[PDB]
Amino acid sequence: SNTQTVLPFTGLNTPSGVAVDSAGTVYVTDHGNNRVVKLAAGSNTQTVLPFTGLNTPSGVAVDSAGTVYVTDHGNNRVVKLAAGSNTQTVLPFTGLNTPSGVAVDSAGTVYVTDHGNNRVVKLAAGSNTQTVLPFTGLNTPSGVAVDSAGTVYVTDHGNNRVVKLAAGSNTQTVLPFTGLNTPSGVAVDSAGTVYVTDHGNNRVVKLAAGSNTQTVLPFTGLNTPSGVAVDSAGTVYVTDHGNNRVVKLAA
Repeated sequence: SNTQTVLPFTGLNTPSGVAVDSAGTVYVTDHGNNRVVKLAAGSNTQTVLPFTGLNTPSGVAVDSAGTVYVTDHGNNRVVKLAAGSNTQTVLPFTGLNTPSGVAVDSAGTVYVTDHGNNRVVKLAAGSNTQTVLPFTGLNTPSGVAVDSAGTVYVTDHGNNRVVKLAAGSNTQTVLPFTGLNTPSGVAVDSAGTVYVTDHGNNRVVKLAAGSNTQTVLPFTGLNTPSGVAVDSAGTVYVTDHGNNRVVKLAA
């Protein structure tokens, strides 16, 4: 598609992260209003999730069980919300500073970009052990994503590059993007195609796996886009930070 649609969220203020579950429900961190809102496919009414005490929240992720994870960036913590019970719990990360992106893999392992510490950290389900991923040379990293093979992708926001670590691998590889300006969010679809919000260039770019040539998606009138997500149909969702809106573009 060459024609985006604006999702019927209301009253957003500088939205940051976006995620989408297997049912097409879209979750957005309403960063300027300290809340997380969700929108079911086809609905006009947004639902504010019962998160509590959020402070400039950044990233959001949703796993298979419907658990929602949010980086509480202003409180240097990551919180999650189990469906049904609606009890919020703080994940046992430690030593985070202005964390930004968050992602969850099929194993329930949670990855967070510890933006203030120039590192990426992961926490397995049920554990009190956090692992520092062996990325090197990170400068204010922003977004994080993980594909079905466990490969981790990070937007190295301060170095205008996107980096990835295969599962069990020790050395990162830099993706062949070009002309990136303060990249923000990253997403990866089921075929390994990587989508990056080129935040400083008001555009979203994508890169097929094993391709050396990027493509600019035909979004319209973005201003400093931040978060990006992709669903199983290839629909791309983008938080338009500067315009207080969320837009989507069918494949």
